[PDB]
Amino acid sequence: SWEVGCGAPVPLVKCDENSPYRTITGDCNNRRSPALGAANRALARWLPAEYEDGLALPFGWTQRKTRNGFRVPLAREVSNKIVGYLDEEGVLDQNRSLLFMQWGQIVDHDLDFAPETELGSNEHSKTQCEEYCIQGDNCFPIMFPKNDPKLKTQGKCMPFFRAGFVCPTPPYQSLAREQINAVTSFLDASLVYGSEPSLASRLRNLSSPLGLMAVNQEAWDHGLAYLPFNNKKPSPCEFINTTARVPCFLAGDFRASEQILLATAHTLLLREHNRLARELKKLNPHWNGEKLYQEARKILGAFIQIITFRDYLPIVLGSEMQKWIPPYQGYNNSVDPRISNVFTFAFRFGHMEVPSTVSRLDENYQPWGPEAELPLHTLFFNTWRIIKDGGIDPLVRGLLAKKSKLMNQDKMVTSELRNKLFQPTHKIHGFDLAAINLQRCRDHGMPGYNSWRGFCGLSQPKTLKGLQTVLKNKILAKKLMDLYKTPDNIDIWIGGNAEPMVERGRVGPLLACLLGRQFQQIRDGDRFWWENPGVFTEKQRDSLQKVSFSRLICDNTHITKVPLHAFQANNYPHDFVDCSTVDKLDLSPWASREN
Ligand code: HEM
Ligand SMILES: *[C@@H]1O[C@H](CO)[C@@H](O[C@@H]2O[C@H](CO)[C@@H](O)[C@H](O)[C@H]2NC(C)=O)[C@H](O)[C@H]1NC(C)=O
Ligand SMILES: *[C@@H]1O[C@H](CO)[C@@H](O)[C@H](O)[C@H]1NC(C)=O
Ligand SMILES: *[C@@H]1O[C@H](CO)[C@@H](O)[C@H](O)[C@H]1NC(C)=O
Ligand SMILES: *[C@@H]1O[C@H](CO)[C@@H](O)[C@H](O)[C@H]1NC(C)=O
Ligand SMILES: [Ca+2]
Repeated sequence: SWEVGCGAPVPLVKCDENSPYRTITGDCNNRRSPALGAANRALARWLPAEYEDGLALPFGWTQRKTRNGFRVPLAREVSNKIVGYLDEEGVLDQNRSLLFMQWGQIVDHDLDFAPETELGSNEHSKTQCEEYCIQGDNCFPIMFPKNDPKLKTQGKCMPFFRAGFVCPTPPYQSLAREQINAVTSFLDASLVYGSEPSLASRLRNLSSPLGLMAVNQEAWDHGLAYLPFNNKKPSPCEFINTTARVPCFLAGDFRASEQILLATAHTLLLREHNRLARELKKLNPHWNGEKLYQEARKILGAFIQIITFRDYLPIVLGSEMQKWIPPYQGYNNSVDPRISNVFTFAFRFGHMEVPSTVSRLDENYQPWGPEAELPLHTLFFNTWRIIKDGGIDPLVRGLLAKKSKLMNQDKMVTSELRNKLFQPTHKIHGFDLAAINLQRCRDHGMPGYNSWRGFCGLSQPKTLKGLQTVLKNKILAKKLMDLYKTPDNIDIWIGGNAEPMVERGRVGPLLACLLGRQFQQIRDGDRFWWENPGVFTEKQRDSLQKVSFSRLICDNTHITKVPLHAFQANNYPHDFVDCSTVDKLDLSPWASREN
């Protein structure tokens, strides 16, 4: 294709690579190519994009237009027929805690965000897309099949706006459309600090030379910090309980208040920041603000990388972990650390892990109050349940002692997300994330299931019998064939997630390959990887090796009983130990001296 590089922002670079700290945007991580892995650039394409028209139109757009000689089925039709289930009994993952699902969503948010069009500044259209369901331009409505009960009750469609794309915003041709990753591709705590200099400074507390992140000024959690409120209008966290008028939180990533356990996880991370900036000052009273903030933020980034790579990834990828992510051998500047477009769909395996309810537990890990257990859908954009209904301790206890949902070929996504999703500005608890993932897959120009099977070196089933054997499920392969007509045409989100899970893992072979390749790249390709010689000292690394999610909980909450392995399914009190017994992070090794 030989051609030069376009880009939405300026590849305006000011590197001068002597500082020991990461930039906010990700620029300057790679010396030879300073934009690589930086926020607000195109997602990487591991395979060329496939659109209806070769350029920008998703499959499904022109109803005459086939993919490989067949019409693509409606995203909501696939949803109802394949992804849906009624019976929440028996659905829980007997060996993953709810926190395993939660960490997944955290790591995701650190790595990719491809926001719907007009990532811009403020107050834009007054949308007819929701109004009349007329497809056009960036409005790509998810239409209901007849028989869809939502037709009786919600009208003809669900709103869906196409994702923004680089060399921008309204019209373009002859290079295929590329979607934007709005956050840093590096696993770098960008969800805590921001990926733009503008949000990064606003989250900081600069009124005191202490290098602290700003905390809520209206509310405290038994003397401990909350995230600042976001004073932006309109607020969906206000929209959900007008009486309570509790806004969303302000965090390094804009989605932090999407559900209460994510806002919870963000609250712990920030707490850890300030706990970190406080300790460094004790050991180095000479150190200035900017210093304390960088060194804390750098320790926090290391904790997220290690928790993700040491604890999470091996229990996602199972026997495939070593295959795609071998033990580390230093920084390789030849590796592309950019998040691919496909990964952004691959990592949506988490949707199948979200159970239908969230609980609050007390000190004895028994139900907290009379409405301890809540249906997940009442907890989208919900921060009042945190501020006015007990702080984060009871929710953190539930993360520890309640379980993730297990993926299940006959019970894929809970109705709490499949039929009751709330999206900002759309006023009801009646959306379907599954249909959204599938409309999005098409929006982003995804190659189909077999192109990805091919990329990963796996067989590419062409018939029903071949697909039944790959899925090890006769009836599911038959439902897919009936909708799709060929396995060439199955959207990657639903084809990857349909494969049975690998041994000791929670995704199948195809996803383990896509996820595995991405993660290995974000580690090997990151100049600031905690274990890269030079980034930390030998003593600091020995100290950082003792971090666990159990110890983070202990330090930043009033919980005194934690399990040693927080991602496994744990029951109180057998698997729970005193906080005192858990390894501490030791900042002694960060002591430095002048005069
Ligand atoms: C109750 C919990 C969750 C809710 C309410 C939720 C909701 C959403 C929504 C509304 C989107 C945007 C869909 C679009 O417009 O295409 C999204 C995308 C996404 N989700 Fe979740 N989700 C949850 C849990 C998870 C989990 C557990 C994971 C991973 C383990 C996950 C990973 C992802 C990723 C990677 C994306 C794409 C981000 C991007 O690149 O744009 N989510 N989710
Ligand atoms: C909106 O939030 C308020 C809390 O601010 C909820 O009202 C509370 O409900 C229980 C009922 O016994 C009481 O303990 C509180 O005193 C109520 N608080 C106030 C300030 O009125 C209310 O349930 C929420 N409403 C909805 C629809 O979600
Ligand atoms: C900033 O830090 C000061 C000094 O410790 C603290 O008292 C104040 O509440 C903080 N302000 C914000 C907005 O976090
Ligand atoms: C629970 O999962 C962990 C990691 O996946 C594994 O090491 C352990 O054996 C599991 N427990 C059981 C009973 O399978
Ligand atoms: C660096 O990555 C490239 C491309 O992925 C690979 O070919 C090469 O073997 C890696 N470097 C080393 C030293 O292994
Ligand atoms: Ca990041």
